[PDB]
Amino acid sequence: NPTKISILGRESIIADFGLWRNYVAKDLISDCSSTTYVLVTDTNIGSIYTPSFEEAFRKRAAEITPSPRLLIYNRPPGEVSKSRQTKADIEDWMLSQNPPCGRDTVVIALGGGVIGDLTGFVASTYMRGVRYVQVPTTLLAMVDSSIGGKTAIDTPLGKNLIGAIWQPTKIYIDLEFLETLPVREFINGMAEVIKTAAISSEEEFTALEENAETILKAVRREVTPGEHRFEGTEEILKARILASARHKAYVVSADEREGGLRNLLNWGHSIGHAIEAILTPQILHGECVAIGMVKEAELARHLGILKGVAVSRIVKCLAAYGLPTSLKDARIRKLTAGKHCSVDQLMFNMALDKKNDGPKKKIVLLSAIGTPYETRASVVANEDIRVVLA
Amino acid sequence: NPTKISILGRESIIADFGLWRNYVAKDLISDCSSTTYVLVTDTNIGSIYTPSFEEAFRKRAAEITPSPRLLIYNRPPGEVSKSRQTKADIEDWMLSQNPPCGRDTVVIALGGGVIGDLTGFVASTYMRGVRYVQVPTTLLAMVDSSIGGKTAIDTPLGKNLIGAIWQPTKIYIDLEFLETLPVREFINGMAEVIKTAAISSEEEFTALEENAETILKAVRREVTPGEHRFEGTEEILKARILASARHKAYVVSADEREGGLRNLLNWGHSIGHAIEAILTPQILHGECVAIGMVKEAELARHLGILKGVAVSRIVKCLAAYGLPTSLKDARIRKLTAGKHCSVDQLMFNMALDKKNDGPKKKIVLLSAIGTPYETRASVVANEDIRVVLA
Ligand SMILES: NC(=O)c1ccc[n+]([C@@H]2O[C@H](COP(=O)([O-])OP(=O)(O)OC[C@H]3O[C@@H](n4cnc5c(N)ncnc54)[C@H](O)[C@@H]3O)[C@@H](O)[C@H]2O)c1
Ligand SMILES: NC(=O)c1ccc[n+]([C@@H]2O[C@H](COP(=O)([O-])OP(=O)(O)OC[C@H]3O[C@@H](n4cnc5c(N)ncnc54)[C@H](O)[C@@H]3O)[C@@H](O)[C@H]2O)c1
Ligand SMILES: O=C(O)[C@]1(O)C[C@H](CP(=O)(O)O)[C@@H](O)[C@H](O)C1
Ligand SMILES: O=C(O)[C@]1(O)C[C@H](CP(=O)(O)O)[C@@H](O)[C@H](O)C1
Ligand SMILES: [Cl-]
Ligand SMILES: [Zn+2]
Ligand SMILES: [Zn+2]
Repeated sequence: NPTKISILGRESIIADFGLWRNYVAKDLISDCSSTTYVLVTDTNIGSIYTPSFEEAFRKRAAEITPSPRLLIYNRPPGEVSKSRQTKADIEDWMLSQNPPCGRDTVVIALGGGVIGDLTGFVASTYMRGVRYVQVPTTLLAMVDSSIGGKTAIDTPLGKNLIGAIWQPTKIYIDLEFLETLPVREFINGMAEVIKTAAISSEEEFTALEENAETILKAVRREVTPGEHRFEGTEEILKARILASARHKAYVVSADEREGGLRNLLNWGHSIGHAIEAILTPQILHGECVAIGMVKEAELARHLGILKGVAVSRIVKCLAAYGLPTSLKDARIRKLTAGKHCSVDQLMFNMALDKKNDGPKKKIVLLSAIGTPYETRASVVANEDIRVVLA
Repeated sequence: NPTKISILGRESIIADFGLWRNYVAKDLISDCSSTTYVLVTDTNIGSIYTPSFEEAFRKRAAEITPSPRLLIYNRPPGEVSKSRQTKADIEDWMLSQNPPCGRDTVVIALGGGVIGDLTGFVASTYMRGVRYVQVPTTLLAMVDSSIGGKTAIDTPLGKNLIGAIWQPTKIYIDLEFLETLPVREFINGMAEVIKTAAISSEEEFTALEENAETILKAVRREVTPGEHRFEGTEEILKARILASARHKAYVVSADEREGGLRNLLNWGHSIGHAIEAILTPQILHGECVAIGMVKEAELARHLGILKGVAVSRIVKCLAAYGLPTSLKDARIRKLTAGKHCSVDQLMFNMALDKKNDGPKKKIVLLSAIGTPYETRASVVANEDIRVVLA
């Protein structure tokens, strides 16, 4: 029943329904033995999911002597917490405990990419490094952010500029968390799923095109007492998620510290992050990546690398899931009331892209749905980039 | 003429006289090819040594097209800079350049352990990691801090609580920097040399006992125009330094992330760091380690592990170099005018020691000069520690 996926030579990804309720606590106490467990989550999630876990935990810790402690930290939800200040706050709190959290500490990231990125980075530098596990609660985290070990905080200048590669000891993907995920967040996560399919398999991309309606309806439907939101589409949903997770695992395993191949997971992100730096926190990450994918596909077509028919196909697939495909989208306009991305500000933000080689900007170019132009991001001239943003 | 030492499977340590003047710039441009070099140093050192390097640099960069840039950052000297604030300042400055410093950036740490620790930590998390090289300018850095890859900042609660293991690409040990080192700093560095000898070789320790007078006199002597401070003792000095560097390299190579053997380099540091947290910045690191070594040797004798004659021998060797051997030392008293280390405050600081296993404090115990009790720090009861501090 539990699907296991290996990454970087270790079988650390465990995926199934109900792992949180009756699996994680027990597995932690045995595979990640420690005297101190630190749970980091945000206030939205904390109130919904920590209770049953404290219980399951005490039940399993009782067996052990001396019994391990569980310390909980609740942070403000949203991109605002991915900051230097929040990192320092969690550190100081951990160092303040009695006794202080030491190097045997096991940190638990219970949440989406904001909590995962922040918690992973704290873990990576706490007394120079402690173990942590990821428990993704959003669709975006399950399929992308919780896997791979990249952690980071933002700064006023831009996205993920300070961080570290620090692999989690375990990654628990419990599909049950999606039951309570808001519709906008769920759609936001599909952008990474679509991105992953587009750089790896025409087939998977086709599958996403064919299940759009079915998925979107289950997500927007009103659930009656007793039934589950994804009642008749669990198999479909699980397949789409594991397909994304597996491909990411293969890529991370082949180029952990991004010397080449890993650049591909950044498709749509060169333009997407430049946009996010300006529109956050009103506009989400997946929504910015969606616009970035269309713009980067256009750039590839502009360079004679990608077919125009391919671009239209990417746009319609994104539109089919409710994701924005341009800065002129209606929502973007109202949600970012009083915010505009000028071509120059965007070009400025792109000079901060971590894939850039010195002053040369690098972008992932698709030659076809499921086929990258190269197994790395390519050098593109500023002039060419400007024409696509105009 | 250039002595090379391997560490962690790489020949990265280069030691000789004059490397800074006519070796580093050229070696950087060829072995650490990049468009951006960032030099971090403090104000004391900057004014003395950066000038000739800018020159040597431009001379070697000229050959290259496009020519690489050299950006210089000058920080306030002292333990005060090893802070979160200074780390954020350097990061923001680097991200503010035009164009921004990217992932090809090569950071140069020109200074002692304060600059090395801070710069190494910045490098470790900048865009998730960039290359850096160490150019130790103090005796303590040459023989200890610049080697091994441990980086960190302090917090009000204590020493090196946040940091990372990040190995430098090169380590350049230019003995010429010692010409301008203040006497107190030089003596401060001997504490790490003595510590290294005591955990590895009775012979080396003996050598240190026999050259004390000769070394101390050269260090305190008034140098005439034209002559060098270490005129007739270069061979002696070089041997003592390389002996320390080599042993550290062996240990780091055997246990990089401190799972066991590396604990040994922390001899005198369990009590030494607890003292430093209180007496810094008035009292230096080596001075605190000196007191910590005597206290930890006493603890080992208390546990029936070390001979009393061995303790006296450690005390006399430290005294012979001018290092303090107790909190009652005259200097400590006047320099820390209005500061006292109570047994409880010290015990509190020791609960934050990174070697501790959960609530169990771990200390390195010597069974004899040159012979550790175990190849790791040992668990010691609080009661036993208290009797030695009383
Ligand atoms: N490290 C990586 O590899 C990586 C990969 C992609 C994206 N990211 C980062 O991920 C971040 C975005 O993450 P995200 O979209 O998961 O956002 P998030 O963590 O802020 O979670 C989205 C929202 O949903 C709430 N929520 C979470 N799970 C819920 C659940 N099951 N039920 C109800 N409410 C729930 C949260 O409180 C929050 O408000 C960005 O900062 C982005 O840069 C990082
Ligand atoms: N990372 C490690 O493995 C490690 C190992 C041991 C000690 N340390 C850390 O090292 C730090 C202490 O380092 P330090 O004693 O080198 O101090 P430091 O870097 O502050 O330098 C000491 C002083 O000498 C000046 N100076 C440096 N080189 C000079 C030179 N050649 N000529 C003239 N003036 C010079 C500096 O400006 C400063 O004022 C502590 O913070 C300690 O925790 C870290
Ligand atoms: O390598 C990865 O895992 C990513 O490219 C990492 C990026 C963030 P980065 O560009 O800051 O590395 C993320 O947004 C993307 O979805 C997946
Ligand atoms: O492992 C090391 O290199 C050290 O033990 C590292 C410590 C600092 P740490 O106890 O913070 O690791 C240092 O002071 C000591 O001289 C050498
Ligand atoms: Cl940090
Ligand atoms: Zn992303
Ligand atoms: Zn030390």
